[PDB]
Amino acid sequence: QIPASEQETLVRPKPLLLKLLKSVGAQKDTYTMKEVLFYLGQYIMTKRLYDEKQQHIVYCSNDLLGDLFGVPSFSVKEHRKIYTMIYRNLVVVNQ
Ligand SMILES: CN1C(=O)C(Cc2ccc(Cl)cc2)=C(c2c[nH]c3cc(Cl)ccc23)[C@@]1(O)Cc1ccc(Cl)cc1
Repeated sequence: QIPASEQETLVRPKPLLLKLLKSVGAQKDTYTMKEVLFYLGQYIMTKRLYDEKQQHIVYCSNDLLGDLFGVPSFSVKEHRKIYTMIYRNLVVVNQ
């Protein structure tokens, strides 16, 4: 899974990921990973990216999320893969 310490990592989304988060009502510039995942959840649900037949799949090929993450789809069960994709779109804030 993902260690608790790592969920609490402080991060500053780069401009395009920040715009995506703000488009679903995020207000800040600095987040924990846990908060980033919250707003991605909202984004995904709002843009209706979940596959109808296989609900664990986010089909993001035709969406900005697919451009940022660099994949046509991902499974919500693949946490480490997701954290890897997110990290490419942010800067980690020391301590
Ligand atoms: C379908 N969902 C989940 O499986 C988890 C848990 C999850 C997902 C990805 C990773 Cl890397 C880790 C954990 C969710 C949520 C994640 N955080 C939340 C907070 C609230 Cl308050 C509600 C749902 C969720 C969510 O509800 C929504 C979701 C959030 C982020 C991503 Cl990338 C995909 C889906």
